Amino acid sequence: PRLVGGDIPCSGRVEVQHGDTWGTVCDSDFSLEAASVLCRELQCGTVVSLLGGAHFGEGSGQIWAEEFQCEGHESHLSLCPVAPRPDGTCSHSRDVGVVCS
Repeated sequence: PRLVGGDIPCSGRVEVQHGDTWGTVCDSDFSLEAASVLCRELQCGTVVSLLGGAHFGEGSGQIWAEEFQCEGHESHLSLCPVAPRPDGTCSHSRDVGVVCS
């Protein structure tokens, strides 16, 4: 994963790679536990905050169609169980962001 658009490396819009392309994550779909896994995986410590409403700017391109249903203690987002997001797609106006400690 990566965080993009922050003034420091450990804050920004969440983007996660699938194959050759990157996808953003809808703020209806991303829990504090998934954020905690992301912050750990990036060596940023722990989630302080989720930020909604394209706080760091909206992304472009794909938006993840599955939710990362993390328990919390996974070392990588890739080890979290996955599930479909609710009925429909989101706009990039809803891309989620994080501030890690």
